[PDB]
Amino acid sequence: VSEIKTLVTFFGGTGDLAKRKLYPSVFNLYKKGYLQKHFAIVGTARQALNDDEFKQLVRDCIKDFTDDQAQAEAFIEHFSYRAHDVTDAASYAVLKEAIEEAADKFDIDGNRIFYMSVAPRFFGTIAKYLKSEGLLADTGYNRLMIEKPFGTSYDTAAELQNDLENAFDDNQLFRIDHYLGKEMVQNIAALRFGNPIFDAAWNKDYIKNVQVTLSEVLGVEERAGYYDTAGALLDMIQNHTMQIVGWLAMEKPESFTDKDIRAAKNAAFNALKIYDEAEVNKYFVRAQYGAGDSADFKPYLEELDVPADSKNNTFIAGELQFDLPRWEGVPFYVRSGKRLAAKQTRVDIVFKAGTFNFGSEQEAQEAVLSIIIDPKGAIELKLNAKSVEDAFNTRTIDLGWTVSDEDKKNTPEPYERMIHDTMNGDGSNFADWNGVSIAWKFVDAISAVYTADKAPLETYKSGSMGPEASDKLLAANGDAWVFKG
Amino acid sequence: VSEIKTLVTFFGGTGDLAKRKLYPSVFNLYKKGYLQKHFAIVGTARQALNDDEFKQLVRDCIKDFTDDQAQAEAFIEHFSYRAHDVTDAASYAVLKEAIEEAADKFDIDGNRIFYMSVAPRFFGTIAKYLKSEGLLADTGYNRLMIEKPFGTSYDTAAELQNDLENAFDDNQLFRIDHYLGKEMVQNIAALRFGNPIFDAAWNKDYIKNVQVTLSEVLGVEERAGYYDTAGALLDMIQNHTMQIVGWLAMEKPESFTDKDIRAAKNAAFNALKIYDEAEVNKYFVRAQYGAGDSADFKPYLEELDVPADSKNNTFIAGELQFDLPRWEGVPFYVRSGKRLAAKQTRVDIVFKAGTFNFGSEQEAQEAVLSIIIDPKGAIELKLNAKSVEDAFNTRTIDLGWTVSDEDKKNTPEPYERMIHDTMNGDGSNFADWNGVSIAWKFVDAISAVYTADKAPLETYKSGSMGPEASDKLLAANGDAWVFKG
Repeated sequence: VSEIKTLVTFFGGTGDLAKRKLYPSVFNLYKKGYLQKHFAIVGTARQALNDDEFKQLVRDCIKDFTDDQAQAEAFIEHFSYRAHDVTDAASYAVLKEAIEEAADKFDIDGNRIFYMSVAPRFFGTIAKYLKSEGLLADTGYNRLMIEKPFGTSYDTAAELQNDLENAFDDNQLFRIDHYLGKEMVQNIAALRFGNPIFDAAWNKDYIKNVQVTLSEVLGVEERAGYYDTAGALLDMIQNHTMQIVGWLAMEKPESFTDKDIRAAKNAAFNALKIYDEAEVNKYFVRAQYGAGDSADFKPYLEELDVPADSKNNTFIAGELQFDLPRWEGVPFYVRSGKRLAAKQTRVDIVFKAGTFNFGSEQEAQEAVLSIIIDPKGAIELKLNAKSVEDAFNTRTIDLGWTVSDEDKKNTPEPYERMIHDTMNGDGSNFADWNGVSIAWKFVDAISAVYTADKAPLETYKSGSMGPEASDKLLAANGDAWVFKG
Repeated sequence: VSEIKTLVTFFGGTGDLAKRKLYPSVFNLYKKGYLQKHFAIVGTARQALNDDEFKQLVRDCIKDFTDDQAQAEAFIEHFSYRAHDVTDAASYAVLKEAIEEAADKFDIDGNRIFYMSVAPRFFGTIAKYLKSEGLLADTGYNRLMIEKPFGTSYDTAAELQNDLENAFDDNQLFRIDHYLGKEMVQNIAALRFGNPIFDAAWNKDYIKNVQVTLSEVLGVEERAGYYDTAGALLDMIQNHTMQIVGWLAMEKPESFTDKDIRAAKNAAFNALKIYDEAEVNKYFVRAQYGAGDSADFKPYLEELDVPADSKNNTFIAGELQFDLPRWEGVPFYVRSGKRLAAKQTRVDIVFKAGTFNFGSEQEAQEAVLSIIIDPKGAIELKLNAKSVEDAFNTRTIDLGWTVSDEDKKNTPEPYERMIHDTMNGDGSNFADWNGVSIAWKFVDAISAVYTADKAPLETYKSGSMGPEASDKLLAANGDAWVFKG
């Protein structure tokens, strides 16, 4: 494989994300051979660490993935560290020098990546300074990887965006959503555009409805401080869920390049219907988990650091609608929540049942294409066939496929994908501004009615699949969730 | 279950088919509760057997199909036997009498089924006398189950047809082909018409070619006497293969009633291209098996009873063409033979590859839907998805399904399915005159050039999938056998 020549600077280089996700990913790119001699990693944070202490930190964080000592040592010598106060303009001069020193040491020509893994208050500030203090390279590329969240409403986001646009063009910005980095999620376009039988049926004439489910068995754990102000709505729906929908609802692109893909996705989002108060009430459900069946499952209000009057949503179920011919009348059902029956990230495409009557007791039911993303990749197709009875009758059978052991071992972890893609300058698995702005516009309309408490807050017992209102939502259209736990 | 009131007479009631399959099947119908009290089975052959030894013959045969010995005995009590010579009109009175006795003893009002399980030469005769000697019931129905509808030649076949329509009404004729009775063959229509995504692609816009394979590992064994003049052409192609093609190539029927199904099938059969001499040479391959790698897999010309000059075909592969708008340009490849790599009856529908450019190393390949009929039922769908590599690329994966233990344990045997259907007077799974007629004309066109030795006789290693001329047939259209052995 060809060598990738880059200089990566991590803001927030001592946080857990960097320690357990980022460095090991970068190390993998090294093992694979993409990273060879012309590369350097400059870590930065507020604590007073130094080069020796940083290399040691890195060494410990990748010890579990090392083949041999020499390999780790060779890798480690490409890192350097600079303590740095993101608000201090002068501090940037120290960083600029570290970067230039590293660029000279390993002969790196531009190609800089700045990874922001710090509190979001600093996103705009760091951006402006990168330009001011002359940290941006004069040749090669300059790219910014921005960690979640990306604002907390359309306003904050737009504001963030405006700030970012001072030193970067939208196509150099890489907003991170690790679900877009999962292998199975990337199989969607292949399945659809690579098989005419599905490609031709990916529209309102064959699809009854689309279902997206991101369910977790865990509760609020120990992140109540942050979660209580975000809820399933901002933590799971606005970002992960919406971006998966984008892959599903997209129009057929001119070609498979990042530019056409985003264009194809943007056309769908532009057709997304934004709701008013009555509609949010009609099409969405918000709930909070109650007690379960064991002394481990406390109702949400009894969790650590959760205010006693909390009206936060730990579960959201809703219907999206697209004003594009392709999707006329096909509801996209979306759901995500904590304390549900199982851990599962999946997509289920329910096809309209056939009208040909066999004159049997059980006529043809709806076929279903299911793509399981988490916990283990699997694809299943529920099809109508003949029952094993004396009189002709139909039944539903499931053809299945699941990742092999070899598939698992060769699957790159999402952060490796993202970093590698950013190095290649491929925007295929990243959302662009148009996509993010629409998601915010859509979600704001919902939040607005929630904060004003203009919609019920349902309960559901820990261990189920949500409030009964969730089922009632699909029932109105003669639909039902295919995954029942 | 409802009790079925019927009287079934078996001509050839001491032959292998009766012993091994007919009797055990009727028994299954009894155990399942369809056959309760108002029923009788009258057997008949040349040999002078008495009620005791005949009942004993049935007992020996359903012995391993009985759980409770009591139900066995209770079943046995409904049988009666009469020695009878089919050619002597006089002895039909003995039969006629026996029939009436059993009818009055068990209170069966008409509803007679006559199963002709004897050599074909006798069918015409038995039919005429059934009407002549007044064996046909007064009230209820009268139905004929003809074991070998094709007869031994188009002429005799046509002749028998003549006799039958001049004495019986067509809805009383049940032309047998046990393959139509196989559970998986009956799933084909359910899969196609029961699923819009498949129903809509069942034509030339999506299908590249259809393959039908009926392979066997055994050689001629101890049937050289019959096989040497029949060959795979008459033994497997003319009958079983053709009936399967029928289910595949049929047009979409108006409804799922046997009348519309037959019309739909016939639209395909009448559109089948019958070949002249040049075309047989172009589209068909005949071959005879040579020695295998192992020891006792000797060449066909060395089997104990095969004449030195034998030019018999133990393998046929060919291309069928239907002149219907939905099948324009799609070849139907058929192959059947002895001493091939494995025992298998299956259909493989190859879909044209998509044309979407992913910009990958491996673009989309052809999807394939496979229906395994023997040894065990299975349905597989090879689809294009994403490979597990750093760069985006496609690969084919296989979604599969196979019959469960419960399914195969509740699956009726072909003969039970057929007898039951005849009782119900349902002709959907039986061959009709037009299909039988066409199959004959089709085959006779091929036999003519073969008996005139105007086409080559290929050789193939026993244990392989046939001569390479079989692969060349498909390669001419850029196709290849999916089943590799």
